[PDB]
Amino acid sequence: AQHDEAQQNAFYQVLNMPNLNADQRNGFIQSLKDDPSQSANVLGEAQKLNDSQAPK
Repeated sequence: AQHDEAQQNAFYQVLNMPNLNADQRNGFIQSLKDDPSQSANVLGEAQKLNDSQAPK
């Protein structure tokens, strides 16, 4: 809101991934928190894991 659009976007996206489970999405959130630089990477990995676990 103040700024950091990529940072907050990545966080919101990782939350809003319904094909992940709790352990996975929380894992990615903690990875994001630890490595704020790696917003794009964490987002990519999370999106890939969500996509691969999609029901179809």
